[PDB]
Amino acid sequence: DIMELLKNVDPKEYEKYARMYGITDFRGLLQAFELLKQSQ
Repeated sequence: DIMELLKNVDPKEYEKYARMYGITDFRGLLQAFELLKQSQ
């Protein structure tokens, strides 16, 4: 669960997550952060 992991990651650290987990869809990560905001 990416979002669950992103709970421990800042919305400005989407690049860090991408580099660590090898994510090419950085926009999906940004959207995931927005989804977390909705769940918040």
